[PDB]
Amino acid sequence: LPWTWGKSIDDYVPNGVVYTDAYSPQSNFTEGVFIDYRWFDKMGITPRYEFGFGLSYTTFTYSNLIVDHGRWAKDYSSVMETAEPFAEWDGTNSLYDVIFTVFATITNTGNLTGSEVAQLYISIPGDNQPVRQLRGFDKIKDLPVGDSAVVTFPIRRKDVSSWSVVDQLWYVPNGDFLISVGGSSRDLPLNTTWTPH
Amino acid sequence: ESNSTQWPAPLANGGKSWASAFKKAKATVTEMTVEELANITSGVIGLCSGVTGAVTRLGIPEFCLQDGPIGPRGVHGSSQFPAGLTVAATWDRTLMYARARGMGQEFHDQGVHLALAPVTGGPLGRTPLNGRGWEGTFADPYACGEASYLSVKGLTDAGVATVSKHWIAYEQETSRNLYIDIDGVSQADIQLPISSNVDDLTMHELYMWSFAEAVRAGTNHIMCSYNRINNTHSCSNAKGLNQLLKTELNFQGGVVSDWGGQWDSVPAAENGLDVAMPGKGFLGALGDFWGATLVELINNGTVSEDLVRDKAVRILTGYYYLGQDTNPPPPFVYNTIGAPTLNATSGYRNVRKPGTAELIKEIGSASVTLLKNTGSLPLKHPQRIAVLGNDATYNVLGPNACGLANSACDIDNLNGTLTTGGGSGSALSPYTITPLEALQKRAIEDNAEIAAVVANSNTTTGAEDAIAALLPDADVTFVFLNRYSEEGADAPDFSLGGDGDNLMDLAVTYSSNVVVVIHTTGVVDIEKWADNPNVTAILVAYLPGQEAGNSLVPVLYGDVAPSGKLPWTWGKSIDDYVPNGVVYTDAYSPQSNFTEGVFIDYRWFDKMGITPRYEFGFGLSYTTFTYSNLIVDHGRWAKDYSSVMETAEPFAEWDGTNSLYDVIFTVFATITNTGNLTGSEVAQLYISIPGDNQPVRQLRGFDKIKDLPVGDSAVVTFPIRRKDVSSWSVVDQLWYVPNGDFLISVGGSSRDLPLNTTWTPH
Amino acid sequence: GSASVTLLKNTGSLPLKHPQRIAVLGNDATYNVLGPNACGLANSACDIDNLNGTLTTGGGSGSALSPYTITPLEALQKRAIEDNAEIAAVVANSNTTTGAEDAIAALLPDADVTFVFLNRYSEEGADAPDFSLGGDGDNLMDLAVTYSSNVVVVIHTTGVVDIEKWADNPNVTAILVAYLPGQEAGNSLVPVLYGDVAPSGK
Ligand SMILES: *[C@@H]1O[C@H](CO)[C@@H](O[C@@H]2O[C@H](CO)[C@@H](O[C@@H]3O[C@H](CO[C@H]4O[C@H](CO)[C@@H](O)[C@H](O[C@H]5O[C@H](CO)[C@@H](O)[C@H](O)[C@@H]5O)[C@@H]4O)[C@@H](O)[C@H](O[C@@H]4O[C@H](CO)[C@@H](O)[C@H](O)[C@@H]4O[C@H]4O[C@H](CO)[C@@H](O)[C@H](O)[C@@H]4O)[C@@H]3O)[C@H](O)[C@H]2NC(C)=O)[C@H](O)[C@H]1NC(C)=O
Ligand SMILES: *[C@@H]1O[C@H](CO)[C@@H](O[C@@H]2O[C@H](CO)[C@@H](O[C@H]3O[C@H](CO)[C@@H](O)[C@H](O[C@H]4O[C@H](CO)[C@@H](O)[C@H](O)[C@@H]4O[C@H]4O[C@H](CO)[C@@H](O)[C@H](O)[C@@H]4O[C@H]4O[C@H](CO)[C@@H](O)[C@H](O)[C@@H]4O)[C@@H]3O)[C@H](O)[C@H]2NC(C)=O)[C@H](O)[C@H]1NC(C)=O
Ligand SMILES: *[C@@H]1O[C@H](CO)[C@@H](O[C@@H]2O[C@H](CO)[C@@H](O[C@@H]3O[C@H](CO)[C@@H](O)[C@H](O)[C@@H]3O)[C@H](O)[C@H]2NC(C)=O)[C@H](O)[C@H]1NC(C)=O
Ligand SMILES: *[C@@H]1O[C@H](CO)[C@@H](O[C@@H]2O[C@H](CO)[C@@H](O)[C@H](O)[C@H]2NC(C)=O)[C@H](O)[C@H]1NC(C)=O
Ligand SMILES: *[C@@H]1O[C@H](CO)[C@@H](O)[C@H](O)[C@H]1NC(C)=O
Ligand SMILES: *[C@@H]1O[C@H](CO)[C@@H](O)[C@H](O)[C@H]1NC(C)=O
Ligand SMILES: *[C@@H]1O[C@H](CO)[C@@H](O)[C@H](O)[C@H]1NC(C)=O
Ligand SMILES: *[C@@H]1O[C@H](CO)[C@@H](O)[C@H](O)[C@H]1NC(C)=O
Ligand SMILES: *[C@@H]1O[C@H](CO)[C@@H](O)[C@H](O)[C@H]1NC(C)=O
Repeated sequence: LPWTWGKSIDDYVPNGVVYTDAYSPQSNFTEGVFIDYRWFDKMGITPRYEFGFGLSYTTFTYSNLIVDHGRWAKDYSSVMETAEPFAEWDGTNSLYDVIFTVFATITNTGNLTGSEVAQLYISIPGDNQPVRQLRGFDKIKDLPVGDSAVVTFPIRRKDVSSWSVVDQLWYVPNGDFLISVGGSSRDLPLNTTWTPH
Repeated sequence: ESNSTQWPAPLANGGKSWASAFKKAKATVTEMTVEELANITSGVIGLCSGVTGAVTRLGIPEFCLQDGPIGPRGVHGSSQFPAGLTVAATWDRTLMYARARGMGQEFHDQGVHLALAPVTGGPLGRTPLNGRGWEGTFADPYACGEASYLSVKGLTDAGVATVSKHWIAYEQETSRNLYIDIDGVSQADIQLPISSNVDDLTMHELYMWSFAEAVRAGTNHIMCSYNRINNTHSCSNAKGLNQLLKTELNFQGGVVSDWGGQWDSVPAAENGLDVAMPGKGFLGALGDFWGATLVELINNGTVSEDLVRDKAVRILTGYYYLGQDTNPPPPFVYNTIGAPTLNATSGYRNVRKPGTAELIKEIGSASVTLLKNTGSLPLKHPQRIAVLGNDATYNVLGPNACGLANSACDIDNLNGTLTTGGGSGSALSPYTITPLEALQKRAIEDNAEIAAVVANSNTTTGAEDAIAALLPDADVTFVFLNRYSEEGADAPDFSLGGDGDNLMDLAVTYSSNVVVVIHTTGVVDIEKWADNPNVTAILVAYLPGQEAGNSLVPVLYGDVAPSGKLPWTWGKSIDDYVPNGVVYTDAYSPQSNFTEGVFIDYRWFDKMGITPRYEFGFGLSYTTFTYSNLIVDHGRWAKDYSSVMETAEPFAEWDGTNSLYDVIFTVFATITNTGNLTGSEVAQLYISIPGDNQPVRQLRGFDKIKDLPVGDSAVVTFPIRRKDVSSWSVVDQLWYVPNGDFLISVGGSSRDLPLNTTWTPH
Repeated sequence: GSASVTLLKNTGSLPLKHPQRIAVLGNDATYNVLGPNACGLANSACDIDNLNGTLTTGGGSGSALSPYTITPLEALQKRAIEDNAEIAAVVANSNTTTGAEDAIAALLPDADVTFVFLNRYSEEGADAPDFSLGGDGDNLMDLAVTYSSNVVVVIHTTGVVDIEKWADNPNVTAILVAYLPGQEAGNSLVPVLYGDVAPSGK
């Protein structure tokens, strides 16, 4: 699923569609960033089918979560560049530089061949922050029974940053970032903590 | 102090894309003891062609270095891909890449860390008799360059490090004289390797060109060749490895020796070599100049320890850049060395994926090149079909009977369809789809009869009579010819293999609708029959791999129009090519003077005013194309962003920001399908660079339009880089855009160029 | 062909499932090297030692010309390709061809199944001298049982042949006689071997 499948419309962001005859109709986005699955996770509401859920005819076991801070790369391959300001900028630098890469292993532990969409989520620390934000996916094609495959998630500086309203720039916040990996937004067998400074 | 070399070994720094991998490599190498440094830089015994020693204390595994440039060799459960020669003839960049990507998938899945592939301009094509010219692509620096870029890129994209080969001016097999020292008798006591004697302009403009592109694509490694250059071994040639390769091309990777390519311990260590292969493999018989000897050399002070650290850094950069530490390949399972050199069992693995057979077929259909057609092709629905030649059917001993290198069958054996050549760049085959099978299938769809004479027509009782009785009533007769050649020898002449001469003689005697198909490693002699009124069509299908019949037959019957074109020149005689193409001598120090300069293949033919039978870039379709509206857009330029790695090639126009590979203008032309059938067309662009002793024209563009319908038009486009319009100044030692009038030409071949215009720089 | 091919021995190797490495022995598995009709208007003018391919009919006035032959090798390969398998045939004379014996010895040990195709041509105007197999049939069987323990034998023949040396060898897991199947030799046989249709002839 590319969105959350709730049991009721009443479980989603309130005032999702406003109905008025008023001359100047208003939709206040007071939920903030909390739409779709991050509304359900923050409010402790259980969906019927969660964001990133879908079954196969086999099952996959996740193992061996690795955070490799030496697997970094300059962003050179974008067709055009933004000018988004960020605190860590030193003139030779970018928000879209990959600053580390994370890996994990999946094993086909059921009884048929299958493909698996592995997903990565991150809890970025701060005030009123989502429980989990998706920051990676990798679809393994046609994994035979018993075989394993490594799954790969490049993490950009932007992927681990927050917007500072006061300073008007992106920044990587201080605190503990949880990195979760698994088969859906609520099926996350692997987790680990990254602490920057 | 002890500065023995004129050109010092520059330290690796990671360059552009490998920065983080370099940092890891350097970090690991800093921890290594002298013993460990010598372990990773020298080969050990194993199942693969070559194996680096482990560094077991730091968790660095052995690396499997495995042949070859059509995919993993000596391995079951894989596909037999078409040879480089065959993708070249497609002139299709998409196929060039996809071929290499699929080879890469099968390499990785077999457990290979380093593929001994591709062939990226050594041999390039100085002699059309080169036994392993087939392993390369075009006999042209520009097109070989583009093909090499894409072949490397496809391999590295699959996670397998490339060892692009063979650096450099490795232009004949004869007297290559790999180093052997066994039972007292050293090769050093018999004959040194052939010395390619190459002037500085030729080295830059012809031979280095393709290797520059391989370096830019991110080839992780380079193999130094068997020949000598100016009487110095390529593998310990400091001008070659340290300055040309490592300084000027700014090559950040490892130089690996060819097997027996290293002839000494200390000069190799000082002059650019990074890995000794095979080391302890092959009984130590191919020399073993490092290992414990390199520990001894470092400890007693004759070889710099920091020098050897840089070698180990270069080896590991690829390991870390391609993610082989965190996504390691699975174990390699097959004994590809062979008993009695290595006694060891083989396991089994199947790595053939859906889509790979179909890709190989399509490379075949896109490359098969129509050379002659008087109107016999395409076939309609012929009812009585005759076939001639053992090439139409299976090897009578089985497709893999000739062994791990496709070279151990007896001299007269009927080897069947020549789907690949002989030597280290061959591979096994899960089956062969023979031309006869594919022809018969189609015959049965038309309710027709088909019969093949596939024996040896000279030595098999009744074979001549059988041919005499068969051919007269056939509506068409197909003769399948081949010409096997191999690594370690050059072809003596252009003569067809086996009974090919006699098959043709008989075919034209008894039939008036003879269609010739040639599976071959190179140009052959069909002068006796190509102008025979009974030969109604001729094609060359090169080395099509396992899907030989099913790639061919759809073209013969007109399901797809042929669109392949020759990647080298087809001369009427061997005497028409560059002279002294292969030197035969018993002299202790054999010499090959490259006095022809840049003038090889079509550039020789053009310069000397010799007309080939079929020119470079020639191939017929079942329709015709008309060229129009030549445009040169000096407004359409672009900075070069998209290379994986960067060279340090000096050039006069350098301003601190720009590059040799920026596109400075783009050229366009329009083709119109001007016949009665849909057809694809390879458009080609040639430039006459002004100057003294300059080629008449040099290929600088190609663009293949696919399936252009009758009466429709397409725009064909040709980006031109600064390098594409430059020359090497020997005096100033840099590239520059010369002054004068440049002729830019566009058309369907090197000698069919309806569009021309002039560009004058300032 | 599919209604006539007669299963004489089965130790449990047949029907085949999806074998991944397949070896094939015998010139009978492929074409007449001079063409299906090379032996003339009565299928009897080929040289005594000529490799006549699949014996699809007998010699003499009872013969007939053939528009093609669907060889056993062609049909087996088609099915091997459907199973993503590999397949190799040694189809030369195993006694007189250089390296043929060594190719067989190197191929067979790793094969999941080894098919041996044998024949025995006979003709109008002479009786067979004995039950012995034609061409190199005896030698093919000696080599096959030496190097493989899953040998499936298929016999194309005009009559009874002598298989006493190998009929009770447990390396021979199945024996079938296919008589003279005419033009559709291979495509009648393979569906029986792979169990799309149970053998039914007697
Ligand atoms: C195998 O052997 C061949 C044959 O020996 C090797 O070729 C030689 O490579 C050398 C470099 O490695 C080349 O050296 C340069 O020579 C320049 C002068 O060249 C002329 O002089 C000689 C006179 O005897 C002559 O051979 C040349 O003739 C050839 O070229 C012309 C022009 O195309 C042709 O018409 C002829 O038919 C011949 O083909 C020339 O006429 C020389 O100026 C150059 O300059 C130096 O460069 C070095 C390195 O950077 C530097 O240390 C020096 O300071 C100097 O550069 C300075 O001057 C320039 C401006 O003038 C400036 O830009 C710099 O910054 C700096 O201030 C260099 O010495 C040699 O010509 C070449 N020979 C031939 C015949 O090709 C080949 O490399 C060998 N291969 C291997 C793998 O070992
Ligand atoms: C089916 O597939 C089979 C393989 O699976 C094919 O069989 C192979 O076929 C090739 C040729 O098609 C055949 O090639 C070699 O045959 C003999 C084998 O021992 C060699 O003589 C040949 O090599 C010489 O000749 C070449 C051309 O003349 C030459 O390029 C090569 O370098 C070599 O010449 C040197 O040797 C001579 C000394 O006797 C000198 O006169 C000559 O000048 C050269 O000298 C150099 O090297 C010498 C070292 O020996 C040295 O003394 C001297 O100083 C100098 O440095 C040729 O390659 C294979 O052998 C054959 N394989 C087998 C197993 O038989 C088969 O053809 C195919 N079928 C069909 C129908 O095509
Ligand atoms: C120098 O290189 C040699 C050859 O690579 C090293 O020896 C080899 O060390 C490897 C470990 O890296 C051994 O392989 C291992 O075998 C075990 C089972 O015993 C298996 O569980 C592992 O997965 C791995 O495959 C190998 O046996 C051994 N080979 C030989 C011939 O001794 C040597 O250690 C290296 N020296 C240094 C100082 O690093
Ligand atoms: C292939 O067929 C030919 C005939 O077309 C066979 O040759 C004949 O064999 C008989 C014995 O059965 C001889 O008495 C004849 O004289 C042979 N005829 C000729 C013209 O030589 C041949 O034996 C067959 N090949 C094989 C391998 O069995
Ligand atoms: C939206 O926000 C403003 C204050 O920013 C508030 O006064 C207003 O009543 C809100 N409108 C609705 C429809 O909730
Ligand atoms: C150093 O050791 C090597 C090989 O053991 C030897 O060839 C060389 O001569 C030695 N150097 C000295 C100074 O002994
Ligand atoms: C062409 O074929 C006919 C028989 O079809 C033959 O008589 C004639 O001599 C042949 N011509 C040449 C030049 O081969
Ligand atoms: C190669 O060139 C030199 C001159 O540079 C010449 O003297 C030598 O004899 C040439 N070699 C041959 C084999 O002609
Ligand atoms: C059966 O085959 C095996 C090899 O697979 C061989 O060792 C054995 O001798 C053979 N036995 C007979 C009785 O032929």
